[PDB]
Amino acid sequence: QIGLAQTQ
Repeated sequence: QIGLAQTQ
Protein backbone atom coordinates (compact mmCIF):
# COMPACT_ATOMS: atom_id res chain seq x y z
CA GLN A 1 0.00 0.00 0.00
CA ILE A 2 1.61 3.25 -1.25
CA GLY A 3 -0.06 6.69 -1.36
CA LEU A 4 1.93 9.54 -2.96
CA ALA A 5 0.49 13.10 -3.27
CA GLN A 6 2.38 16.11 -4.66
CA THR A 7 1.44 19.75 -5.26
CA GLN A 8 3.29 22.85 -6.46
